[PDB]
Parts: sequence; C-alpha cells; structure tokens
Amino acid sequence: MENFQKVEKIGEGTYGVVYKARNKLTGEVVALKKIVPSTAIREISLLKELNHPNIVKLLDVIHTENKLYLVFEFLHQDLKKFMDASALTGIPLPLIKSYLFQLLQGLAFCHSHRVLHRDLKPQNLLINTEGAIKLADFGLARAFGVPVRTYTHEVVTLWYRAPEILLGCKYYSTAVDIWSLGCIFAEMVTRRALFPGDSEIDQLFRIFRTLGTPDEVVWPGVTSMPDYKPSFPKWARQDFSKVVPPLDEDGRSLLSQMLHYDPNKRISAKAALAHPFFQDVTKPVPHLRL
Ligand SMILES: Cc1nc(C)c(-c2ccnc(Nc3cccc(O)c3)n2)s1
Repeated sequence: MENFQKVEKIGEGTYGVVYKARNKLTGEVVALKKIVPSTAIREISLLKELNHPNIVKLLDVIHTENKLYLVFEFLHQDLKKFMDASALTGIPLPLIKSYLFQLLQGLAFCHSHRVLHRDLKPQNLLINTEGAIKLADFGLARAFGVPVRTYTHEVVTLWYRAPEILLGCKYYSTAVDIWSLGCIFAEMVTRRALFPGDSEIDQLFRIFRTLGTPDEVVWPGVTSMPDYKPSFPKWARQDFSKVVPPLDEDGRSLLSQMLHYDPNKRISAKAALAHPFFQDVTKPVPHLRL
C-alpha cells in the first residue's frame, strides 16, 4: 500500500473512492480503489480470475488493517466524459454500435459465470485509444451491498436501474445489466439520459410514462411484487420512433428487447450478439482528448 503514489482522484465509487496511481516499484500506472467481511475477500478474489477483452482487469487485492484496496488495469477515459465531449456532434453510429457490441460480449462472459454487475453506468465503462470499451467494478455489488449514497453522500444514480429492482424483487437476475446497457445505448444515440429520475418513484414513473404502465399481460406476476401499488397511474406506451430518433429499425427493435419489462422476456446478452443490428458492425477508433 506504500508502493502506490496517488496521482489523481478518478471518481467516487459506491463502495469506495478511486484514484489513478503509480506502482512505486514496477512503476506502472493503475486505478487504485479503497474500501472486513471475509466472505467478501473470497468473493472478490474470485473476480480476479475474470479475464475478458472487455472486462477491466482486476490486478491485485490488498487487505490491510480494516482496509481493502483493489488494483485495476488503468484505462484513459470513462464513457460519461467521452459522451460529454461529443455532446455537440454525437458519437457516430459505427462507434456506438461497436461499443454496444463489445459491452455485450463482456456481459455475456460474466453472465455465463453467474456474475452480475448490477450497477452499470457511463462512469464505469472505460475506453482506450484502441477503440475498445470495458466494464469496471464487476461483481462487487454481490461482494457487498448496495447503499443509498456514498461518503460525500453525493449522488449515485437510479437512472439505469431496472424495473424489477425498483419494485422490490430481491432475487433479480443478469437481466438487470441488459436493461442498464439498454438505457446506456439510448443515451449514446440521443445524447440524453433515457430515464433521468431524481427519486425511486420518479424513476419508476418516467419508465412508465414512456414504456406504459406494466400489467399482468406484459409482465406476469408484476402486481404481486413487493413494491407494486395497485394505485399506480396507468400511462400508455409511446413508440420508440419518438424515443430513439433517429436510430434505425434494427437498433430500435434490439433496444425494445433490452427494455422488456418481464426479465424473462428481456433479451440475453448472448442472443443480442446475434441480432441483425450487428450484421455490419466494425471497430472504429475514437477521437480521445486526454
Ligand atoms: C468508477 C470506476 N471504477 C473503476 C474501477 C474505474 C477505472 C478502472 C480503470 N481505469 C479507470 N480510468 C479512468 C480514467 C479517466 C476517467 C475515469 O472516470 C476513469 N477507471 S472507474
């Protein structure tokens, strides 16, 4: 732990704070995360074995006196920052499609190992000059528990939270990531958050206003979920034509299958990789400003 020289503060994770750092020994640059439950130790130590082209590699795990540090391979930018940098022009579809395609490859890999991310968002998706994008903080959710805020009690967003988690489902599945990726895909395309909810119920109602209030017809058992209230307003479903303009039909159809209410109806990452939308997918390089 004294072999790392903090250089900057990358961000404020939900579990801990992240820093760009240099290994005083190897002299390598890395992303250092500070955060104890033994069950956790084993939990994360298993994640260190996750090796995929689209998963931010977890190099080492350091537990020292009521403290836990995670060493990750360093990447130069998070998807949020990049999107902001392209607000005026917007990311070209070829690049969007490529990112989406790689992201799903990773998700497919993690899901085939029963591992879930559970808190996907622009900030934990990292990109390099090579045109590759990667998932960061995978599995950690399970390693611990999801709080409300953080140390600065600042803001961790519900914007990408799947409906099942918002309605109280205790045992959600890998389908919650697809939904999150689903919402992120939309944001890239429109350059705006699909569901920018400022509270749980507001987050739920925005989804409703756009996808329509769910029922037993589209979502069997929905009315029996922990937080379902028969008193929920009933809104109609709006057509994606107005949701993701100007996205082509292939992407819109692919998107609607990522945004299905019934988790068992929501498309899997593996199946999504087979969708027509990726018929002409390529790997363009981004214009990154560092
Ligand atoms: C949140 C995050 N959690 C982890 C583990 C992150 C991580 C991992 C590897 N590399 C980076 N780099 C990075 C670089 C510029 C801006 C940024 O938000 C993140 N961040 S970001």
